[PDB]
Amino acid sequence: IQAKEYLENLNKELAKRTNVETEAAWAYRSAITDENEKKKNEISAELAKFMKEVASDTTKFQWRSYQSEDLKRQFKALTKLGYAALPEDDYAELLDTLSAMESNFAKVKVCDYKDSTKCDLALDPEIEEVISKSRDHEELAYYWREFYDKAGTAVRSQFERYVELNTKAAKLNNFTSGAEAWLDEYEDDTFEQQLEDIFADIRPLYQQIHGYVRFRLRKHYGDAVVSETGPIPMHLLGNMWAQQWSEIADIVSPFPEKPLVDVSAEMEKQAYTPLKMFQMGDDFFTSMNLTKLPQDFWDKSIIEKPTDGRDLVCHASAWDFYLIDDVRIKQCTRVTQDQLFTVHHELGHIQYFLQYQHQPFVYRTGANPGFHEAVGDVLSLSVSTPKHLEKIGLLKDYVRDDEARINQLFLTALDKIVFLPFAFTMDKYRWSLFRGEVDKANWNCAFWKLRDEYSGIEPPVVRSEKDFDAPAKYHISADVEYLRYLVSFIIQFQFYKSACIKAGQYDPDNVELPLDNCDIYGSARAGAAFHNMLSMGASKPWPDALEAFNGERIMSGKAIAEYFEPLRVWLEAENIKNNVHIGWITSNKCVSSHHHHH
Ligand SMILES: [Zn+2]
Repeated sequence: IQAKEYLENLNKELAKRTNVETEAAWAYRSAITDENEKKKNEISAELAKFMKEVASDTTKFQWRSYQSEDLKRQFKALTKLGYAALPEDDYAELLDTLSAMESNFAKVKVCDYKDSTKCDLALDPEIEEVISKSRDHEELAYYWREFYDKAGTAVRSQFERYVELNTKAAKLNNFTSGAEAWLDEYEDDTFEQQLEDIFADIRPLYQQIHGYVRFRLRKHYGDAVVSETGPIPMHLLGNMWAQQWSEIADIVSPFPEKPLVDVSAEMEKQAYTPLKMFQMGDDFFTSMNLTKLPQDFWDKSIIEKPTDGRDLVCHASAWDFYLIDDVRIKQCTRVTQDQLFTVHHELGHIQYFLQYQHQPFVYRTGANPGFHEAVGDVLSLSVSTPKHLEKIGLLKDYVRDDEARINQLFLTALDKIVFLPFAFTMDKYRWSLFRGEVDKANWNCAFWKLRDEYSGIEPPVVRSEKDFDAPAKYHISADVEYLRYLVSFIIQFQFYKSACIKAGQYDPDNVELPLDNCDIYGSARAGAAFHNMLSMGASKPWPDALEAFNGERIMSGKAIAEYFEPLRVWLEAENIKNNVHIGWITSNKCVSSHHHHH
């Protein structure tokens, strides 16, 4: 009484149809006009009805008792509607309040702190450039206050209706709330606890970095600016969301006299262009016997920020068009070291799309959202090593010293370790909303006390419940689950650890092969494992995807630690030599107003 024939035909129709939706989403995010927005939401609306209409057809085929579970896996998968279980009126209203946040974020503009006439700097070039190169706390605060008021506050209404709808659509699909809805993606009833245990294990490591980073800032910026024992005024951390601090390694690194790998300047002097960066990114993959970027990629991709007065979404991303070889990336690439890692990250997504094209539509996605983010990140870890950067000439003369080693792990610490708690709070925050755990009157402080609790970070200026900051973060505004990044930073080190071993680069004993200096570039057995894994495409629960890569079947934090071990035992000692304060007392940055004028 097969249903295989039905699923085959179905996926082909879903694929054919999601292609049309993707083209509008893409046209829109490349040129933000009302027409494209309307069409975009229009495709999503037609599809939503087709889904409902297919949700009721499966009543026919009673899969909840079938034989082969590959087929029965597909049914549980497609029957699971998302925001489509939502009645027609709400759905269009969701597409809308959602559209309102997304466009609001992308259209933000502020005026130079030094020219109230310009008012045309965006978050991509200008503003993010300032928060990363400026060492004027007053100016940095300026850009923080201006961006948060526009990208966050301006959209509390949309955001509120979203949470209410997001929750409604959750219960219509039998989930307790959107919170458990996202977690279903990891297919493991104890995933939140697994993720709580690992954070608990690295937390001590996080504060040996935190307190230290707080020891230099207060030394650099001054007592009055950065206090001891108090949470670090974000905005001095070089990142608008302080999710990553590497941008301030020129005033925070362990050994300023020794080298600080910052290949940005060399790329620039060497006539580097986004295209070249993409080609380099493409070689790394082919070098591992992995799939090369198809011809549609170089034709249909946007690797440079448009030069017309257009408004677009330029938060780097990778698109699967659901055909054969139609993969493209949209990025406002700039020639800097961070962008080079981002390029690879994105390519990571592209490798994944290519690796699993042949899979039934329902499986043309990652094994749990985490794997999708990690792929490219494993490669970026290699192009970040003095080893590989020397091999491509982006690092002239460099001596591994010993303390030059401390300036590399620590860097990767202001990126890979610092993030873990940030990424956790993002969803931990949206979860507590999805789950009616927080009252509307406490929505903005629930966010900061949570940024305080886990990261020891606070706004540069006082904020109150009148403001609404969570939306200043792209993923909050664009409705993108975030737990994916946190698992990705955990499991990407497991992938990387094994990949380097499957290659002759890492041996727990051989001291001439430290796990923080293996390149895996041009490694066939490494790509081959990446093939057994990526080719599966959500065809099996994530434990098997992992197993196919290295035989292990459990998510763990043994990787990161084993990587940053030489660094960890450098802080507990250095932080005692400079007599550095660990931990912080609660914040006073959230309140409910106060004025000095009648
Ligand atoms: Zn990504």
